[PDB]
Amino acid sequence: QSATTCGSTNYSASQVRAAANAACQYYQNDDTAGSSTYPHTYNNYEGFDFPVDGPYQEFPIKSGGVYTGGSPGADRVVINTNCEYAGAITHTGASGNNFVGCSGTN
Repeated sequence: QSATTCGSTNYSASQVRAAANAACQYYQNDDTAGSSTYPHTYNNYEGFDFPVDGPYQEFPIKSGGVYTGGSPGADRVVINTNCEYAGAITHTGASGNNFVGCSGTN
């Protein structure tokens, strides 16, 4: 949600909304405006927790900027296929694998 916290790496309602309004208007508008596989559709394999319905779209965040490192990165924000922010995920204490949820997610 607005003012989302990914373990230690906090994100303002401004950060959440910046990266979200970005893929919202860059995922399926009439372009990609991303690296390659970010923005992109949410995989399927090892489907993590997110309310609403889906499909979803990922966007790996950063501590002040959208369109940054996607694997490595850890910290990511993920929206629904319109504009509804589903929630954020992060490799904060994953050992480069085990993803945990952000802002009340697990």
